[PDB]
Amino acid sequence: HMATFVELSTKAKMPIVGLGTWKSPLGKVKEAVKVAIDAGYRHIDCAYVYQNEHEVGEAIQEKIQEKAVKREDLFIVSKLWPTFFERPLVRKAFEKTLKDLKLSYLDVYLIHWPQGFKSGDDLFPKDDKGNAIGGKATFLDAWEAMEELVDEGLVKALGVSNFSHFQIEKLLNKPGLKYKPVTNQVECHPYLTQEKLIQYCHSKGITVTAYSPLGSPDRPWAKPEDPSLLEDPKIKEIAAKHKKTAAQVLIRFHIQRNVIVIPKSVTPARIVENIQVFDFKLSDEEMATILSFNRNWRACNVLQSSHLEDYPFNAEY
Ligand SMILES: NC(=O)c1ccc[n+]([C@@H]2O[C@H](COP(=O)([O-])OP(=O)(O)OC[C@H]3O[C@@H](n4cnc5c(N)ncnc54)[C@H](OP(=O)(O)O)[C@@H]3O)[C@@H](O)[C@H]2O)c1
Ligand SMILES: COc1ccc2c(C(=S)N(C)CC(=O)O)cccc2c1C(F)(F)F
Repeated sequence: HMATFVELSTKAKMPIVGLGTWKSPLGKVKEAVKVAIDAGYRHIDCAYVYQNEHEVGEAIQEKIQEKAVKREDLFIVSKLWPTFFERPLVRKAFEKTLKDLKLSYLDVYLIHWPQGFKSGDDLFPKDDKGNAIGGKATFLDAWEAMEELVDEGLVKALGVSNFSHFQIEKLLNKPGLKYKPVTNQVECHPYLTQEKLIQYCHSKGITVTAYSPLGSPDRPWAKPEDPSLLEDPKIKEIAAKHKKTAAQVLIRFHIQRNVIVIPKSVTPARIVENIQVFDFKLSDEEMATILSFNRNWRACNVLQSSHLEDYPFNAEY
């Protein structure tokens, strides 16, 4: 199935469902991407910190070599991790991502998190204790380096992730800004419906990409008492009606809000199921019901970074 597009401010077309790759093992992610491309996926969400981009790259190159897909029809997103915000490190980190992915360009390159981390060998540099150690460079510094990539044709568009509206304002207000973000990739699902942030982003011509749309049940820190979207009986009730799965309803929820969504799986049958979401529709009542489930609950609150200056989640939205 071909996912529907969401038009970006650049007029590029971003497929509304993509494949997530956080936690996808080296040993499984290459097959996951191959299965996804065969099943009609064109958008793949990647990151340097996921430490699996080289296997994603192998999958894409092989599919292009087998004439299963053309590069112009793929939509590949990656992200700049916050230990690489210093000018020279932006370029080096990008170059490693691009080399690993075996691509000539990225469709979108995101600021992964706004709050900067100390540069050095460690991906997760620690206080003592282990709250995050902050960095010298800020996301505004990083953005300027990222703009170079767009000028040089290495990236078609920039975006942000885990930004509050205040942080988007800071960016949009930056003197000498060359490129505006095309998306804000944030956690979004029926327990964190992001009404105000989505309103704000859309009002600025910025799309929203919903991460952890199934509640990230495989996040390492899940506790059995934590909210569970996939086992929510009211979600299951609405799925059963449609003869669909819970997952499919959780994905379709975003589509109907014109929000891009990136469910992760390495299980072939689930990869295929998760893009089977364009032949049913949730009713207005069903959408209103699911919207009403908001709990302000984050699977990814990253509280160890909450003392850093640009920690995003102290703002209302
Ligand atoms: N920008 C950011 O800061 C950030 C943060 C978090 C996530 N993300 C992105 O968003 C993607 C999605 O979020 P996520 O990985 O946190 O979690 P998710 O997509 O909400 O949930 C993934 C989990 O759901 C399972 N699953 C997938 N399809 C299913 C189905 N149809 N039925 C039952 N279980 C199913 C997967 O199992 P199997 O894989 O075993 O099948 C995996 O355990 C990430 O992979 C990443 O690309 C970005
Ligand atoms: C900005 O801080 C982050 C950001 C991401 C993480 C992750 C990752 S890689 N994810 C939540 C996935 C992602 O950011 O895409 C895992 C553990 C701690 C993190 C932390 C932190 F260590 F603080 F808790």
